[PDB]
Amino acid sequence: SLNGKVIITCAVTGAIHTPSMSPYLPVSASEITDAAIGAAEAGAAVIHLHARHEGDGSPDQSVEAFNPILGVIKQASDAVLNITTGGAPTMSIAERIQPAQHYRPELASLNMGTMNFGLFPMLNRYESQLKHQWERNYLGNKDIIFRNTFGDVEHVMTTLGAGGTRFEFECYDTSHLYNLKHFYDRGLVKGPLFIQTVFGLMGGIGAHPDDVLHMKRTADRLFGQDYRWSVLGAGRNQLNIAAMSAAMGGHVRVGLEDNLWAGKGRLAETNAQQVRAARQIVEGLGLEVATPAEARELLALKGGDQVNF
Amino acid sequence: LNGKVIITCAVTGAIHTPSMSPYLPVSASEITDAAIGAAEAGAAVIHLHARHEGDGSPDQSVEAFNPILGVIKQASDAVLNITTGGAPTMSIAERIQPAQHYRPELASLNMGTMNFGLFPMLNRYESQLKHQWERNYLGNKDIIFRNTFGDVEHVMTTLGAGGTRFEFECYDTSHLYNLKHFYDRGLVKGPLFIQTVFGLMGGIGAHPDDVLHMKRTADRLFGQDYRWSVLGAGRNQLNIAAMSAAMGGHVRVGLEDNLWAGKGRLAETNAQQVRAARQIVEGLGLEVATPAEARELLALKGGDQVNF
Amino acid sequence: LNGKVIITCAVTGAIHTPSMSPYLPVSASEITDAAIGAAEAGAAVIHLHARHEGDGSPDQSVEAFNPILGVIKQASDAVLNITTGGAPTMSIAERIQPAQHYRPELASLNMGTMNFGLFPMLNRYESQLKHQWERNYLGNKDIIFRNTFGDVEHVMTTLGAGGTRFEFECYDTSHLYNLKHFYDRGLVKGPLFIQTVFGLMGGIGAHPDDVLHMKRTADRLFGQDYRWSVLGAGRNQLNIAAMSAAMGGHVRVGLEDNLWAGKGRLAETNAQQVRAARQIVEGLGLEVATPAEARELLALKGGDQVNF
Amino acid sequence: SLNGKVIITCAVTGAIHTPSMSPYLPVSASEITDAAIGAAEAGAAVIHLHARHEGDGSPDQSVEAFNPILGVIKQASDAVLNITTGGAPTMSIAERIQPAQHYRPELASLNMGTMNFGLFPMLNRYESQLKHQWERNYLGNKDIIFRNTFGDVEHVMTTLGAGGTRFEFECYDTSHLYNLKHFYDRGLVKGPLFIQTVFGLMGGIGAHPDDVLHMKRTADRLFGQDYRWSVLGAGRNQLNIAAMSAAMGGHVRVGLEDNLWAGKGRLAETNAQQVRAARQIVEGLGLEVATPAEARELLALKGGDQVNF
Ligand SMILES: CC(=O)SCCNC(=O)CCNC(=O)[C@H](O)C(C)(C)COP(=O)(O)OP(=O)(O)OC[C@H]1O[C@@H](n2cnc3c(N)ncnc32)[C@H](O)[C@@H]1OP(=O)(O)O
Ligand SMILES: CC(=O)SCCNC(=O)CCNC(=O)[C@H](O)C(C)(C)COP(=O)(O)OP(=O)(O)OC[C@H]1O[C@@H](n2cnc3c(N)ncnc32)[C@H](O)[C@@H]1OP(=O)(O)O
Ligand SMILES: CC(=O)SCCNC(=O)CCNC(=O)[C@H](O)C(C)(C)COP(=O)(O)OP(=O)(O)OC[C@H]1O[C@@H](n2cnc3c(N)ncnc32)[C@H](O)[C@@H]1OP(=O)(O)O
Ligand SMILES: CC(=O)SCCNC(=O)CCNC(=O)[C@H](O)C(C)(C)COP(=O)(O)OP(=O)(O)OC[C@H]1O[C@@H](n2cnc3c(N)ncnc32)[C@H](O)[C@@H]1OP(=O)(O)O
Ligand SMILES: [Zn+2]
Ligand SMILES: [Zn+2]
Ligand SMILES: [Zn+2]
Ligand SMILES: [Zn+2]
Repeated sequence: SLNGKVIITCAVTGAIHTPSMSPYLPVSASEITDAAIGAAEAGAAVIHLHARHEGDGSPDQSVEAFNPILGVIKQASDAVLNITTGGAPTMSIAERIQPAQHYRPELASLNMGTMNFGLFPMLNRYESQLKHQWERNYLGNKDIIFRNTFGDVEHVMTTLGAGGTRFEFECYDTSHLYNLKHFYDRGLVKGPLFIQTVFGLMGGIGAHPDDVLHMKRTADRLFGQDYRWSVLGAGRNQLNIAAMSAAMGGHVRVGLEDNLWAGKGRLAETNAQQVRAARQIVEGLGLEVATPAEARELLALKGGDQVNF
Repeated sequence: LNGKVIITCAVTGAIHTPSMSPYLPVSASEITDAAIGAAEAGAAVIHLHARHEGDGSPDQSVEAFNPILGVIKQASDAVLNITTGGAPTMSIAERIQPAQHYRPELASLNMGTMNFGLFPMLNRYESQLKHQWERNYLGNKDIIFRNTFGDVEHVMTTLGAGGTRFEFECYDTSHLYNLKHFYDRGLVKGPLFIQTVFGLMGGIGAHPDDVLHMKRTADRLFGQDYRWSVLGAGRNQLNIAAMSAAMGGHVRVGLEDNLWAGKGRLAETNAQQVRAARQIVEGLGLEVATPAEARELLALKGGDQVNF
Repeated sequence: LNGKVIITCAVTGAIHTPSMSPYLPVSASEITDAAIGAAEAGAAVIHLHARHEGDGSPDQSVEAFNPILGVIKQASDAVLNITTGGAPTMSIAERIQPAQHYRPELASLNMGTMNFGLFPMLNRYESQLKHQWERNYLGNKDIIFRNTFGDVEHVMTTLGAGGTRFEFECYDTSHLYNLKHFYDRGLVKGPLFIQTVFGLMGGIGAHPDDVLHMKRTADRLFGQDYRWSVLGAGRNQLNIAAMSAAMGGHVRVGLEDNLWAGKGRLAETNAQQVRAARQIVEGLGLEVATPAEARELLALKGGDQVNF
Repeated sequence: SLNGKVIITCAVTGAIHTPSMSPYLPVSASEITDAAIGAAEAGAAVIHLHARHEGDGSPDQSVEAFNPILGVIKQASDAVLNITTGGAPTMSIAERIQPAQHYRPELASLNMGTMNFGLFPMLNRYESQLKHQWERNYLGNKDIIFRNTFGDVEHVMTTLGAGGTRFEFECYDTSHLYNLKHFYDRGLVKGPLFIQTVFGLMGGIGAHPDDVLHMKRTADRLFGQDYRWSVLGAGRNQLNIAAMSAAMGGHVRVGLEDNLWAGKGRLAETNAQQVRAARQIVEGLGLEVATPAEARELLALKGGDQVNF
């Protein structure tokens, strides 16, 4: 019965885009919860969550920052809440791990390799618009290392896994799939693996169709039937890559964390706006958007009532 | 024109038979109704076969298109694309006669000789076949769709003289290489309307790797001098259409290629499949090409410079 | 057997003609000398055609192999692989007669109907063609190598009854899918000796992406139940052989497939191409398969259980 | 005339393998120079060089460590000398850059992205054989980050480029090709680009034929005709991947830096042994091994007489 069900994840704000880039980027806790609830009611079964300082909008990966967010969304929606362990790519593991460790979510992101994270491409378009000094230092930083060593990843699996949390394994290139294979063969994570292949980041693999098929092909060969595929296309590749995945039996992620645009010369005003576009592609293919309960079964999650919020 | 997707609708064809679906257009008026509805739903190109109204069998004669082409033209400015293949069991200088006489903007052109397999189609439909010609057709394990190098060279010369440009039908890698041979000799000038056909028994399959392989090969052989369209047979129709739309290509739908809408549900109109492809195209943030935009992308002569 | 590479040598074939090279074996004794030298250089399988000694044209009769098979068998324990294709312009129940009568361990089996293009070969050789049949053959733009689904099913049944296993000749993706159809019906049992042929006009090209595409497709359709061999036409012979050897596959060489040794240099013997492939195989740290190791990898009946 | 010429690089010792793994790993300066000269006389046009402490064989990336190596090889051979800027993957950029900066070689390696570097797979086979404590700490370290940020890479290009040195761009995955494309489009390096795609490392892309074709395909699309392709296959993939490259118009790297084995149950005794095997594949294909002078033309190098040793 779960055949032909597509899971839409909506990543509502993230840590990469900054407030000066768009007035529609959710910053406050109430903006983030409204964006999440609106996206779930449009058909997002999973909400991927970051938090921000309400003062200047900078990334906030503290336990307290999620307190006015998680419980509010849960009361209003049964969507699966996916808490970031990535935060801002400049953060340490000790900092990034605390929210998921405390709240024991059904799902948490797990980044699978250390990589350069380049943001200066966003300086070409946005430098003159930046209003906060932290935005200038952040996007100008040519030395960002998004740290996820083999020791880090093993520690996160062990720590968060004890609380029943399952992972969205974020894979930005082929090597991250091989890294995941290493832990999968050691039995440190069990199937079905929720593998998200991320396309178009500076420091990661590109967004060419060859890149998509290569990651899909590699995942197929390394993990067979024991994984569920999701994709993330950055910027204007968002909907193109979501459609490829939906057409190939995979799942999709949209959201203002990854793309600020709704069309040509047009910024996206809400996260739900992007969920509806993906949903239109899903239903045009003759498929159906998965409910949260259907996502929990496809991904083997512990249930929205087994969390600490 | 950068974000415009041409939807071609093939309304009846010659592979499916009337016993397979009551919605398959057969009579001339059913074909014209199907074509006009598909155009109004957003199909810029209509791909056309004719059939004998008696038993529904393929009819590739000149007169068969007479009550079809003019009727559609009067009601729509869609590009009319006349088959030169017909049923895969037919000859050449005769197969090109409809397009030769009517001088359409577009004609299909199959790029290689291949086996055509339909006897698995017999597995499910054998019970409900009404006409004897359907049983012989589908049970035939010796169908050869003939398109020799000499045949293809003849079509390009003969039909090119009428101002007709071609939709190059490519069912496997060899057909792209066959097209590269003629392209290099200058027998066809760009932009090439290359249609890669997936899922037929006797052709390449419909796996996503098959799609990317044909795309990569076309990119390497023809660069920027071609326009890519896809045809996904049967249940692969919309999946492969979505891949193409997402990769900068164009899409073909229609009851010639797929009789099914969902699970155990037959498609009732061609327009219904056009609407689905259109929903995908627009969900992607793209727009469906008008007939006028298709004519520019494909370098066609105009819907008023034909012989009908 | 894990690091053993089967070298097949195709000593003369039916595509090249005698005016193209004085080293192309024609007479029966030239073919047997070529086969024995290739086996002694390390070729475990010898792939065989016969020719008329009068003008060098293909000869696919039963008697044509009589002074060939027994001579080779007496001098070598190589696996003898008899063509069922002959010249691409030939019929079926007759084409299978040599293999039907002699009941070899191996027979070739072409898996699809395709165009065969040789008129570009005419570009360079037209000046030096001695026999009229060479000019008509190479200039023919209408060659159709016929292998319908019904034809192939007939060969599998008829020749399978003699204990003969097949080398499935696959010239494009569709031929692997065609083979998958018969494999699923149980008409051929593994391990399948699948030979992917690259570089022919009418088939897939010889680009590295073409090689990987055929390999990927075969892996997905047949898994571990097949043995992969490659044939790179002309100048691609050793490049594609090296890719296969490096990827766990097997290699085919021979003057049937390539007349050239280097730049403007004709290959003088089949053994010479076998030695080259062997140098590559051993440079990789692998070993060339003996005939006895080939028989185990391919599940053959034995060189003494034949009718010659 | 340079058509059909294959460049063989021989990497004689490296920094990854350790002395306890094989008694044939060159350690002393005289062992390294003998290995280099023997490999060049077998047909290696380029020698890729690391140095080691003669005491315990640990990696030595000091300027002084190359002093008894470079001049000795140059006097005995006209091979192109390729000095590592990678050193041991635990080293900083300030340390790793000094040899190439001082000696101004024709060629230096340039690693194109930050990555995990996993060596514990080598602990499964070798742990009981290790004789030095530094070997145990090194191979057991699950937290190795091979640092090559965008800022680092730009700095190395600028610094070493002023001395006429050209680069072997070491690419361990698709993202490193995209990283190189970024600098190539900014004009910070000029063609022909010597791009080496590295296969089989833990933390990098694997050694499956699909991985090889993917990297080749991506390089083709991003750089067209303006690059020269070399490959490195780790361990027992060394000769397989060298053959694929040679068959596809690329160049090859062998050496005990990457593979300790000559066959089944047989350690390789010399670097030249591996050069001869690759040469046998090259000549079996009907191609020819490039001379040093031919390598200098294919790679646009400044000449062996324009170095500071
Ligand atoms: C650790 C973690 O949490 S990792 C999370 C993963 N997310 C990320 O890292 C962020 C991903 N996204 C990004 O990095 C940024 O959005 C970027 C850098 C890709 C944005 O790049 P930009 O060049 O500014 O934007 P992009 O090219 O994607 O889209 C804007 C352009 O596309 C156009 N566009 C957008 N949608 C459409 C459409 N549907 N049709 C036509 N044009 C469109 C816009 O009009 C604009 O055109 P312009 O360049 O002429 O003005
Ligand atoms: C030279 C020339 O003339 S070329 C013309 C180009 N076109 C052609 O040649 C014809 C192309 N089409 C065909 O050949 C035929 O449609 C075929 C052979 C592909 C049909 O194959 P079949 O096996 O009969 O059907 P197929 O499996 O593709 O689709 C029907 C099945 O899929 C299911 N299905 C199809 N779409 C959906 C959907 N969106 N959701 C759920 N189920 C679906 C149906 O319910 C049915 O289920 P079943 O397999 O359990 O019966
Ligand atoms: C069903 C059946 O019967 S199937 C049997 C399977 N085999 C076949 O069908 C036949 C396969 N072979 C052929 O068709 C022919 O050999 C052909 C058509 C490929 C030959 O093509 P041609 O264009 O004549 O030759 P090709 O370019 O491949 O090789 C000769 C050229 O390459 C050069 N060349 C070949 N190898 C080398 C080398 N190692 N080094 C340098 N140059 C070389 C030659 O010097 C010559 O140079 P040129 O192109 O400037 O003249
Ligand atoms: C920063 C820089 O400088 S980066 C430089 C790049 N270099 C590197 O990073 C190092 C690359 N290499 C390595 O990492 C290591 O050599 C490793 C981890 C790959 C070695 O892995 P291992 O499993 O120990 O060895 P590997 O599997 O490659 O080869 C050994 C096995 O292959 C077998 N083998 C080797 N060659 C052959 C052959 N030709 N035929 C058959 N078997 C063979 C051996 O007999 C052995 O078999 P066994 O496992 O049954 O004992
Ligand atoms: Zn995130
Ligand atoms: Zn048609
Ligand atoms: Zn043959
Ligand atoms: Zn090195």
